[PDB]
Amino acid sequence: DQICIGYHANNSTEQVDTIMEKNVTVTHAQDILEKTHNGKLCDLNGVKPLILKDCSVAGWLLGNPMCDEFIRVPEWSYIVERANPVNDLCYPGSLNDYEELKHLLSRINHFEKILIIPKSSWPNHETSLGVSAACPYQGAPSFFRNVVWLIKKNDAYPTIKISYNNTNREDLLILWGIHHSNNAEEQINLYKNPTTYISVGTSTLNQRLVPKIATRSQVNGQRGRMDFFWTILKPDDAIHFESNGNFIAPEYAYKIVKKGDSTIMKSGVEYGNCNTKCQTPVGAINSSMPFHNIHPLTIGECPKYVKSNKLVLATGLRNSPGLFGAIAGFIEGGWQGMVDGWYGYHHSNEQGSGYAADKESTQKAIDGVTNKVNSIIDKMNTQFEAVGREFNNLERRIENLNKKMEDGFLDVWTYNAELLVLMENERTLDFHDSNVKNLYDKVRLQLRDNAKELGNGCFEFYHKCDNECMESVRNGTYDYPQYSEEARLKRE
Amino acid sequence: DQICIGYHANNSTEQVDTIMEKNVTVTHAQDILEKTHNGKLCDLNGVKPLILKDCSVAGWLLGNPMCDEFIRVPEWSYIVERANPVNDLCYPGSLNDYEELKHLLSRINHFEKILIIPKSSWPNHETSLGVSAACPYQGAPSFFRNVVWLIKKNDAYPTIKISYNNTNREDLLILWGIHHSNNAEEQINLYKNPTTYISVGTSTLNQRLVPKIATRSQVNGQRGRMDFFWTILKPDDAIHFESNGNFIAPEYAYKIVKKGDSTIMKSGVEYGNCNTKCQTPVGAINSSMPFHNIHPLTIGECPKYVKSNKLVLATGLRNSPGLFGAIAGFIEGGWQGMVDGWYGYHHSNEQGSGYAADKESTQKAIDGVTNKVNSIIDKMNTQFEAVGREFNNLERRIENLNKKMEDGFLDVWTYNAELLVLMENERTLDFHDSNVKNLYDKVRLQLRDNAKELGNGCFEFYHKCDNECMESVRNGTYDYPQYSEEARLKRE
Amino acid sequence: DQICIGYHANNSTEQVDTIMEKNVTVTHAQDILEKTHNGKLCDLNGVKPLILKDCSVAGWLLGNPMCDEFIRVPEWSYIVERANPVNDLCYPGSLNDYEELKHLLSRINHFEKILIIPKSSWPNHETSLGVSAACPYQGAPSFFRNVVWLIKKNDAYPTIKISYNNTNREDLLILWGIHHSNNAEEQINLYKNPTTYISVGTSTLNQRLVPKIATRSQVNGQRGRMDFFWTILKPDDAIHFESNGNFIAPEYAYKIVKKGDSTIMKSGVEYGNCNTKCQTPVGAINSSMPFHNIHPLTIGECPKYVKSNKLVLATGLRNSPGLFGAIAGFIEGGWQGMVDGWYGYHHSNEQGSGYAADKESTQKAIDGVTNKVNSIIDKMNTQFEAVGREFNNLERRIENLNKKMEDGFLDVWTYNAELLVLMENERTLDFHDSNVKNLYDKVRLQLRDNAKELGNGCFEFYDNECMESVRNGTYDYPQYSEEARLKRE
Ligand SMILES: *[C@@H]1O[C@H](CO)[C@@H](O[C@@H]2O[C@H](CO)[C@@H](O)[C@H](O)[C@H]2NC(C)=O)[C@H](O)[C@H]1NC(C)=O
Ligand SMILES: *[C@@H]1O[C@H](CO)[C@@H](O)[C@H](O)[C@H]1NC(C)=O
Ligand SMILES: *[C@@H]1O[C@H](CO)[C@@H](O)[C@H](O)[C@H]1NC(C)=O
Ligand SMILES: *[C@@H]1O[C@H](CO)[C@@H](O)[C@H](O)[C@H]1NC(C)=O
Ligand SMILES: *[C@@H]1O[C@H](CO)[C@@H](O)[C@H](O)[C@H]1NC(C)=O
Ligand SMILES: *[C@@H]1O[C@H](CO)[C@@H](O)[C@H](O)[C@H]1NC(C)=O
Ligand SMILES: *[C@@H]1O[C@H](CO)[C@@H](O)[C@H](O)[C@H]1NC(C)=O
Ligand SMILES: *[C@@H]1O[C@H](CO)[C@@H](O)[C@H](O)[C@H]1NC(C)=O
Ligand SMILES: *[C@@H]1O[C@H](CO)[C@@H](O)[C@H](O)[C@H]1NC(C)=O
Repeated sequence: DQICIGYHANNSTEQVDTIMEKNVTVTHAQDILEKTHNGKLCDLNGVKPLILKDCSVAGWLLGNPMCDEFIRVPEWSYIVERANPVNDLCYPGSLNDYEELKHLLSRINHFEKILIIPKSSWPNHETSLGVSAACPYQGAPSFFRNVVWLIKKNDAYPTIKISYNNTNREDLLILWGIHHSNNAEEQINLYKNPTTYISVGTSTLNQRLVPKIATRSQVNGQRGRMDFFWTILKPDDAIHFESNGNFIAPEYAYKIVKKGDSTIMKSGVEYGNCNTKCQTPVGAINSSMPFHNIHPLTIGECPKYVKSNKLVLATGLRNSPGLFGAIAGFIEGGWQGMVDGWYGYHHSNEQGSGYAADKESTQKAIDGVTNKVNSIIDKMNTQFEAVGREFNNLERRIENLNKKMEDGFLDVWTYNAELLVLMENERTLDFHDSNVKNLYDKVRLQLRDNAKELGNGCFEFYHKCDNECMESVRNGTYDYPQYSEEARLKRE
Repeated sequence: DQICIGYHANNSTEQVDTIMEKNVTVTHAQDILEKTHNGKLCDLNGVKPLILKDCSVAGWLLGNPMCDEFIRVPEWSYIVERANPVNDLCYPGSLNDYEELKHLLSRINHFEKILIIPKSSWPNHETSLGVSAACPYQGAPSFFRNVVWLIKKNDAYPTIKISYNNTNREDLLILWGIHHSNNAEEQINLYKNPTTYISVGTSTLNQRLVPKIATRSQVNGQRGRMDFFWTILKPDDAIHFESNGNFIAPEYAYKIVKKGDSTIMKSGVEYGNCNTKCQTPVGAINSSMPFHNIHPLTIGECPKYVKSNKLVLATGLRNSPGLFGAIAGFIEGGWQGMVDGWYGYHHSNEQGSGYAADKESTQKAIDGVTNKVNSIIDKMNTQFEAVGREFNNLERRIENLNKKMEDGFLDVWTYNAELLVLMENERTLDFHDSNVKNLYDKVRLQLRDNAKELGNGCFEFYHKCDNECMESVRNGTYDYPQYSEEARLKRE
Repeated sequence: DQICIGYHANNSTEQVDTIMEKNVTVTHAQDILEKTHNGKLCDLNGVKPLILKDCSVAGWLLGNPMCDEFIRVPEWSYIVERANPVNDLCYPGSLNDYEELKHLLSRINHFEKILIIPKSSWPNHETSLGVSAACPYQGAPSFFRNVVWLIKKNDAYPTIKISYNNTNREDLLILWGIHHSNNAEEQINLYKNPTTYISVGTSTLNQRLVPKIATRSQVNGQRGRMDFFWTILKPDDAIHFESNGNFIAPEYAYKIVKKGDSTIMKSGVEYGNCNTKCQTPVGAINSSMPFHNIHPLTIGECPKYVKSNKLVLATGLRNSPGLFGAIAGFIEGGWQGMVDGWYGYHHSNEQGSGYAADKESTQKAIDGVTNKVNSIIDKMNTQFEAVGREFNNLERRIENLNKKMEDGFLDVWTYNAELLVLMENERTLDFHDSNVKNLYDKVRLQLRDNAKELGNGCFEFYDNECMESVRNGTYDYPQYSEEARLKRE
């Protein structure tokens, strides 16, 4: 007639790691690293992204003739751009502050293209000969669709003086440019006047552009360049243009109608006719898990990115095939027969045997391990969220600074995650070692010298303990005096 | 007849948090988070700040006629500037490298405005007509007080050639400007010479300014603009000016007399006629706590900023209404009667009863807990300290980079603060748990079978233990031989 | 007639720190901080550094005469620049995007200087009169040697139109310059043409340069300025020059042969004809230690920089001059006569008295301790590595951002390293305490009433073979129980 203290054991093969030991099999565990993605680009909460295909942001905004799919773009969630889009700036040149404009586009979800300066507004200039083979459309030379390349009419280029007032309540993105000719003859053939200028002015802008007539290398079949510029015209402000040649005048402008969360994603992955709440350049994430290792740059409701390969929290006890010396100590193994709890008793009397779990000790441990898991997840709610930022060829130091800043915070938070899991896993296992010892000691305090301590977690009753007597030991109501006289005689 | 082992209990309602349990009431606790401020701006160690009111740094340095309170500024501890100062640049334009100049002002505590080029030095130019209604002073057109707007004299603007040599043995801040006229008629009306230039040359500076005569929008009633520029003239270096129009000559220069710790604070709160050692834009801090959650940007000897709402370190033990089985284990509760220490004894004999504390074990716990608290404070002595950095409209990428860097370190150090407190509170509670068990076991080894283990932390003496016998147990000097026979006789 | 439970003690003076206690003397400990360097500049994995001596990068690239001739410079592991090079630009001026060029050079391991434009290509201009006293060689006026200062010939400076095509298939670094004259007379005496320009054009460059003739302060005895510019000519691309005066024309250019990890180190300590895998400006480091405190800026496979002055991990026991009550508890002191392991027994019996160690208990402690130390060595490899980034006087906001960022990451990883050692040192000392206690209880349950629990860690039994058997885990309680009742009273 004996009663024993024991703990749970199942067929689990899951393994966690600690600072002192690796690959420790446990009865229950919780993974906290999501590792899978659908490998496709999807809608973000029902909103389809804007995929520019092989068109760049500059080609879409300036109106590259090969980017005509994007003339009435619907509202977008994020913008997908291939790393090297081919339909960018058909006529060679540049877009000034292109990276700063992309930063502004990252906070915009929708444009509304509006005609600001019609071609009927240039009666004494030619509007149809600003066309080049570098910008082909359907076999014929064309040009950017949103701006107009003005050239001389009747061998004369009168000084232009035009102003547009943003009578709209929304901010206006306006683009214009200057044409760099190649020689003194081409300058005359296109704009009679030899020495030319462009003056652009607003409340804030005070810009004067002068063409650089020099010999340059051939790009896209053209030795000339076209430098473009942009500005944000505030409501009830006006832009004032003055030029006597080489003026690439605005025709359409973009009304910033929707501002919100967006990003310019560099990706060649395909749209998969799907929806998601979390999107990465490599694919979309579908998980309730607190961490992921897919990609640092994410958008939407996303888990926090880490560089880990495995991250599993220990929630149960060390499974059987010790700071407190109970689990894998004087109790050498767990019981597969005890299924209703983590800790409990095995009784053996003449009426039979059976397993019984101590619900109070088990529920206290369940509440503790649940609070620890919940505490660790909430402690990582505020992590570093990497953002995409673009820099040019002469901004390498700043680009390198942005790389080390985002990578440095990643290694810091990756280390914080793996070390907190490593440390708290050791604590969780030793927390189970306590509750078993405290359960063994609680039974030991109740039985006293009425039973014998075998040393394996079992108590050999000196008296006779039936099923009701067995339950009273588990109850906490074992009556020592009721059986003291029989135990006294049983000794020798 | 009986001696017991127990622990302290009091009326404290202070609560600490652990990883496995929150809102744990403890006997003693130390708050380490300051959450209060006086809500006013004060002097820093007896030095009053420079409060520019509605004037900007540009308006103060250039000499906006509406900023005449600051023509002689005393040495300041920090600079206070409202978010959107009204006065600023009375005549529309810009101050080149404005944010870079504000970065140099943050390392400067005092200027000495000195007159470097008098209006006497301009014999063949008009020095008293360069005024505008955009810069009114007591109902009459005026201009920036530190520069002179030179215009033509006798319908002639001879080419200016002037040089100033820094003989003041300290660095000198010099400001000058260029005026952008609106048309060829206004250009001639003010300067006669139609094509103008400004050449500024030092040992490192080689600048050429040319007016941009164009059509702009009206700002402060003026369609013209005025672009200002600055340099730091090192001692024994000379600045060379040359211009034939549109030149805004320096009159007064700022002499850097004292350099030290300062900051350009952005706040709308008012001066409170107070002194402090720590100042934030929302208020001043008078505290000895190691942490605060007032504002990230502080100046002076300050606590370390965290984003925590509560940060309480557990110093005592779980208060009564663990890993080791003592506190809230076989010892059910604490003793409100023990007030001399954390752990001790309760004796009950024929002479009477009494509460006594174990000085040795209590002092050992006090020293460890005190060293712990001091260790947690010391490891946070080197934290990230945010600094104010300004950026213009075309530095959004870097400004966003700066915000993410400073916010990322705040989240990292906040995480370290709450997690270290969360983990060490758990350890502190088990530390008290073990010390009670180690004290109960120490008496257990002394008495052996001379007393009966009650199981609740009390020992029922088989023999008679008087007041000095009870003291021998607390001393650790209990003579088991002297009473072996009586205890054996009392056992039947 | 007794066997006892005890732990190791020795003569160790090594100290560790915990959060609750400082200067704790331990039996065994492992230092994990490197604090020594050779104080020399050495080769990195067999490759000698490029030491520019008293010369700047710009002086070497442009061809300062007082600088070394720097011909056929071999492949370098890293570049060494004095903090304030005394040569730099002999003729006063500037080099556009100098810091961005040095960033590019930090990612380049070999240059090959090639002659791109011969002086034979200037028939109508003077190619030998562009010298100044500000650029002296042999006490005679000279100039930068990778660039030519073209001067008028026969009171004439005809407009120049020249092009060079990059046929090499490696990227090319080309430098040109402009002279800012002092007075209109000087302009004519040197170039005749009064209004001058320089036009430079490539596939990506569209530059126009007009001289600024003005009065300046004199530097190196010259009031004129020589402003230099650079570009990277991609393969099968051409650079096109056009100027009617004030043109400092390219003569030699630098071909990018190898692009790899390198750095511009700001050091003045001497080359020591040594080899290392880790170099700092103060000296080189040879160490397997996971941390170092020599200098933040390092090149090669290096330990991780921390601002700590001491970092010692506790691998052994609290030495005799806890959460569990064994060490410094009911066992008051350790055994110096016990040299075989951390835990074990001392026996007193018929055959003699003997100290023996429990190898199974010690090995479990050794295995866990080494696993902890190795787990602390790792999880530290992915730290922050500081890079040298340069900024000019009007980029001070960004320089402060860079400095605060690099110092912030150092302070974070310093806090992480010290707090990890403090916390795990304490857990180690308690791990030993539990190990001893569990050993004491393993024999306690075994012997039962066949021995008396003395309370000092010793058991008073009521032979060598039996003594070893209890240490094995075997004991026949029936075989030895009877004498005990008689031995009692
Ligand atoms: C663009 O048009 C608006 C609206 O006409 C001008 O803003 C003011 O609007 C009021 C309407 O009552 C007019 O009476 C004012 O004459 C206009 N402007 C003021 C005081 O600024 C606006 O100025 C025009 N914008 C520009 C740059 O010319
Ligand atoms: C473990 O047992 C469950 C049934 O209780 C079974 O569904 C599962 O397949 C088993 N898992 C393994 C790894 O054997
Ligand atoms: C732990 O398990 C993984 C496979 O699950 C194995 O690759 C690794 O070698 C194991 N490490 C140890 C220390 O057992
Ligand atoms: C055990 O506990 C239940 C209530 O939880 C009680 O009804 C029952 O009488 C107890 N039985 C014994 C043998 O103590
Ligand atoms: C708790 O006891 C202390 C001791 O006097 C006293 O200062 C305090 O007011 C008491 N608090 C309450 C709620 O009784
Ligand atoms: C802890 O105490 C605070 C203050 O009374 C209370 O707001 C909060 O609900 C409590 N939290 C828990 C888990 O009981
Ligand atoms: C300024 O004055 C000192 C002495 O009068 C002189 O040595 C120095 O050259 C002057 N500085 C310049 C740039 O001329
Ligand atoms: C620890 O020991 C060293 C060497 O004896 C000594 O320099 C140092 O002051 C000690 N630290 C403390 C806190 O006593
Ligand atoms: C350089 O030479 C190659 C070979 O003829 C030619 O293809 C290339 O176009 C040339 N580069 C330029 C810019 O002309």
